[PDB]
Amino acid sequence: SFSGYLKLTDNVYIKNADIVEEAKKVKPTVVVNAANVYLKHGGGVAGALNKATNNAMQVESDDYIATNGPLKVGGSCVLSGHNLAKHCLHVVGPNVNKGEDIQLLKSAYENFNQHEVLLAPLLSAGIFGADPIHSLRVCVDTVRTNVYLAVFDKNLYDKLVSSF
Ligand SMILES: NC(=O)[C@H]1CCCn2ccnc21
Repeated sequence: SFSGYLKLTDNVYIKNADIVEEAKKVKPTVVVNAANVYLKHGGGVAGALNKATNNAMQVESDDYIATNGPLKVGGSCVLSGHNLAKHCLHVVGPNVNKGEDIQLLKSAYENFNQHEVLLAPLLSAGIFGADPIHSLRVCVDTVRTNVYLAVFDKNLYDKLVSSF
């Protein structure tokens, strides 16, 4: 099971870890991807998770979009976890760099409540442009299920823990 996590609350845990390496190690029931509405896994967490699947995540995602159309900002879909997890929950947090409404971050985290346990990144953090400290606060105030947050950047992880 999950090892080395700092317990933030009753249900939120955090670790300075590479989410791809973490997923390969734990093989969780659910790994969350920091997805965009088109499921184009080009960079950040999505680019790293997709590269770990040898592009199988992108091939599956393109078929999903061809059938269903784009996701909503704040929405999600459950697809295969490939070699990383049983399932991948692709969650679209607002991208502040695209001028998307930061208020949608709570809706994005609500998707986590449909899964009893998840390995996840901080939604809208990194290349999505939101403040990761704010993302962690929305996570702990929205998610009620057991979430294991992986924060790649050590300096950001320390800042998140020290300011919690
Ligand atoms: N893209 C991210 O935020 C994480 C994803 C796992 C690997 N990794 C390397 C650099 N940063 C990361």
